[PDB]
Amino acid sequence: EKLGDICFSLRYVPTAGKLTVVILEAKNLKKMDVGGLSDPYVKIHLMQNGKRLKKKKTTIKKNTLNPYYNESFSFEVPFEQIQKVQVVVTVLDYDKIGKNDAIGKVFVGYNSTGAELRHWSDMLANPRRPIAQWHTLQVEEEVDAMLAVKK
Ligand code: NA
Repeated sequence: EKLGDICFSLRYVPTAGKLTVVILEAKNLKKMDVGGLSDPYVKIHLMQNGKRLKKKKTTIKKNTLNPYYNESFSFEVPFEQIQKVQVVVTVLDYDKIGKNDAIGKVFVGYNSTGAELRHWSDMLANPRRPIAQWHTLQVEEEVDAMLAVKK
């Protein structure tokens, strides 16, 4: 089964050590609600080797598998640290308070691979320019495992 796709932009300003992630939209999200659709929001976790650092989240959209956000989030990551971090993006279905029901997950950073690594590398090769890219969502537990694999 397909979990969905997410589009976000990445921008790095090396002088200021400012990392900006804009959650743009998601599409083809898995239906999570019985009979219904999903109520998606997106968490953005800045991590280091799968260890928590800073956490942010989007607003919640109701009853949609194709949410449009255009919500920006910024993180302070000094130049010397930018190849040590992981930007972890999780789409969840809001259902009840305090309960996390993940639809799918992906991360970018130096220890990511494939199209995730490409997005990260394109960001670094284009300082100060926001680079937008689509990503296929994966199962949370599979992404969590990969966060622990260092290059
Ligand atoms: Na990957």
